[PDB]
Amino acid sequence: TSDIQTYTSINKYEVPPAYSRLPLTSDNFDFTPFNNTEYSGLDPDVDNHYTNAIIQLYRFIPEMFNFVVGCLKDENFETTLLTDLGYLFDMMERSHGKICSSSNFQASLKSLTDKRPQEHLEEYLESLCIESIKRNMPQKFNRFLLSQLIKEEAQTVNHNITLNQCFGLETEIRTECSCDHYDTTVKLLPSLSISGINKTVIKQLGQNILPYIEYAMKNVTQKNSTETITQECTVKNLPSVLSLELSLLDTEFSNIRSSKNWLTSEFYGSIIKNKAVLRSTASELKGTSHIFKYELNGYVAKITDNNNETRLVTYVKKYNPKENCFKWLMFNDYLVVEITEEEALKMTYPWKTPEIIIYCDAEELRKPFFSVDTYSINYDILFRDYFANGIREYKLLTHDEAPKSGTLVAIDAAFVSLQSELCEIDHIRPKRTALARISIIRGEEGELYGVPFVDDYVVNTNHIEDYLTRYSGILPGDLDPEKSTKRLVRRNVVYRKVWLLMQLGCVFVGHGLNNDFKHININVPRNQIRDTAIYFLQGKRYLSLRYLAYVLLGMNIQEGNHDSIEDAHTALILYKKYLHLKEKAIFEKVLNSVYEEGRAHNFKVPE
RNA sequence: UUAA
Repeated sequence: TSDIQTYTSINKYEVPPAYSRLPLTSDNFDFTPFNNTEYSGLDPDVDNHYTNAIIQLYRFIPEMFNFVVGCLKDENFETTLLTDLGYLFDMMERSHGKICSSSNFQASLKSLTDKRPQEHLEEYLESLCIESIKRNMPQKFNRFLLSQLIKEEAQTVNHNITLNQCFGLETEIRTECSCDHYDTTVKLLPSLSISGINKTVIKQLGQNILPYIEYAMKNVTQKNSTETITQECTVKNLPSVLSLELSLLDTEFSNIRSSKNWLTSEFYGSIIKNKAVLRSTASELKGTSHIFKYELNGYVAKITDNNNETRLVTYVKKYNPKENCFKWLMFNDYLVVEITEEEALKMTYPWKTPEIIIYCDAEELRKPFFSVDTYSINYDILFRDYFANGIREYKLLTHDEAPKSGTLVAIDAAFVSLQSELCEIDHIRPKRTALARISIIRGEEGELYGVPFVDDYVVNTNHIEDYLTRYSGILPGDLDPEKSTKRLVRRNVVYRKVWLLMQLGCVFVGHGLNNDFKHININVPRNQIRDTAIYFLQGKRYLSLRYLAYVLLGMNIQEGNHDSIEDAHTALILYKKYLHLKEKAIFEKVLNSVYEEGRAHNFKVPE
């Protein structure tokens, strides 16, 4: 419990506590003993054992980070995986340690794998079991993500090419079918797979990682199919970053452990011939034309437990602009601890093998990370309508209603149940719940007060198991064509509406909204929210909303199918009642009125 | 117990 952020043990065989199976989070779980850094970690309550480590590997690429968050200025709804990654990236940067969930992104991943070298998606739709990770499944996802990001990067607004320009490896595929006759394809590949290697020089110059990259960039094999065709692969490109998918054998995997300093912090290299080998900045360059220097930016290692469980962790380097320095971080699921370079590169530990190494251009690893509000954003969907249904007495916004930093308006959202506890395997944990409706009403004092402006039902094609409108207000017609007299729209657009609001600094009021933000998968700052459940709180025993609608003023909002519209309305005018009682000196004089009167009334009065 |  106490010393779990210890990331080393004196025995090469004992796995340090920082690398082992964290306790499940499944209710006010306090994360401060697990992360003292200003860099958030990710909630492990997801379907995928492996993607968590990879997202962290990617968040600290300055060049890919700055792009994925960058495209959030514009409204890119159809490219689900890239803008949801952007919402996640923007989330992690601003939480500054606060726990993050990748739930939204994981839903978009499973969304497109369930849609149809198509064999990539089918294999990656092992979202369902996840021995918790199998061999080469991380590298399979590293390729899948980079591939399906670049495909989506062509469908932006003002279509950009940036990710290809840095993960683009021009692979010449020359298949010598006959003699004096060879066919060649040239494919742009996002990652470089170091896989399936035969008897290979590993001993002489020396035992470092560099030759392994060399073979994967210049090699031609004598195995195919009744022909046994021999085929040529070489890359005429040294891109800004190099995502290496390491995939070896366990025999080859413990020899590499014993060669000390097997990785390389920084390497330099160019292409002299149409082959490619790089030196160790030992200036062994036989000829010279444009030179490139690469430092290691991060990598994802697989941890085999002392109890023989498996997880993935992420080592990362980040440069500081106030002083020339490299800080190295390791990311267990929500365990984030700052460690020294020496321990971050060491591979002598048998329980640790590398799976996805990435190298990055030196001059642009030392490039800063830029917020999305470094740019200026399209806020249009706040003042427009984007409905996917045929088609709620609400009125839309007007440009004189430009929400500024501090606009107090009320929010309430409802969700539905898809999969239950699904537990007792290691107690497995409750996983699935998806949101369906969300309403934001005007709470700025004026002619337009208490008036809703967004009341949007969310599309959902997935299987519903419990609808439960005694608490949700969802008519079963939550599928896109058969609109339940409702304005159904995609999940991505109304996330943007909420995101834009907290991004500029609106103040949200409502009842237990941190729970609501947990389900819409967003993090609002502590000071940008007025929770009536926290204001009228007596240390415990969170009071109802129907009770206080009845016991603090005259409405009776109980026993009706909960209508997100008016529960946000009820929450709005209560935060104003809390304000009249706080401006006067009767705060606790009125606080002790009703939970004293409710204890003799069992906290439930006639409706 | 809000929350659902």
